[PDB]
Amino acid sequence: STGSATTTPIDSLDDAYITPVQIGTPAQTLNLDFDTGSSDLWVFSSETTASEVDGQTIYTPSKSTTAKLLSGATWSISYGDGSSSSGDVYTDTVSVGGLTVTGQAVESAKKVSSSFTEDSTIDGLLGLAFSTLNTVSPTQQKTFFDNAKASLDSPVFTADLGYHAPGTYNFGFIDTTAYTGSITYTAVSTKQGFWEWTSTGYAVGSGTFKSTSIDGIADTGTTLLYLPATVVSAYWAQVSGAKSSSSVGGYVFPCSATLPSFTFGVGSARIVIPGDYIDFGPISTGSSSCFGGIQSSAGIGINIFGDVALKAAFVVFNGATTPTLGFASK
Ligand SMILES: Cc1c(C=O)c(-c2nnc3c4c(C[n+]5cc6c(C)n(C)c(C)c6c(Cl)n5)n(C)c(C)c4cnn23)c(C)n1C
Repeated sequence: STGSATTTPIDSLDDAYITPVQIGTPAQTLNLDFDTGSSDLWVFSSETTASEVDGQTIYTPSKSTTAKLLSGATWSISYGDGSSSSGDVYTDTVSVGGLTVTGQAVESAKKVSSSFTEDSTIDGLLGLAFSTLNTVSPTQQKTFFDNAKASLDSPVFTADLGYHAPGTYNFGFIDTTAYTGSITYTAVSTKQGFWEWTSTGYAVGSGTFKSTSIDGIADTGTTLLYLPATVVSAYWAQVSGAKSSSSVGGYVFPCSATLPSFTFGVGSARIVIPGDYIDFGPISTGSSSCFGGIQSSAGIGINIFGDVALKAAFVVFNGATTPTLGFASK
């Protein structure tokens, strides 16, 4: 089997991407944030504290003839931005782009933190990291991909995120029309539950490539690119007026700037992020100071190849017995 679904930016800055997912019988379609940095499929629901729902579409398990309460199971998660959610668990039929999993754990939120409430466009998350990170207790549950894998034509999914435009998540096949050149595959460590890999270096603009190992995670849930402070300083030093602002929370730059590109290495291959992918717009409405899309990972404890990086590539998440990642230009 295969599946193919379009993923759409939630706003004009590509702050996140939503992908429609069918849950239950008859189907209830919710728009989920596909997140290769976590492993829970959770949704706003008829159980979510009413004051914490503000415009999201909810899953109502009592209206699904295939929903079954997973007795005694609870979940609770907290994300890298400090947001969180928790609740109980059903199993139900879940379909993505024509690919169906029966008996998928659907984690129903009873509580969500303010950033979830305040974002009406995201109805939940669909985790695509390794199932070892799943938070369901006392019996850990499998991701949608893990459940689907054995049925897929090939045990892979691909992320093809757009810059200020829709893109595609495919399951079970590699669309050879979706990229240029070849796909370069690179080793993955699953020891922390992530799609963790080692980039071979970077360049800023038309500058020379610096060969240096950068260990980090391919994380579709993360908006920005988080790299070591040395690398990030070298990038922003090429932008007149750019500075790190403690009050704002990162590097900012004059909105009048023309940003240089940023290149990262995948083996001997190179992925070029155009400068405009690095512009996240005014820090507050009407400001002439703009927020940068490349930020320091100092304090995070891990480097994160988030959407800024991934949207410059066609990315293969290869879930073979030994997982690997593939990157192609496009
Ligand atoms: C260690 C880490 C992260 C790891 O991932 C991270 C991060 N970066 N984007 C996101 C996340 C997103 C994506 N996301 C970002 C958004 C931004 C920047 N803005 C203005 C809006 C309105 C957003 C929405 Cl609705 N959604 N979502 C939905 C969740 C649950 C995230 C959790 N963390 N996160 C940050 C800021 N940090 C420090």
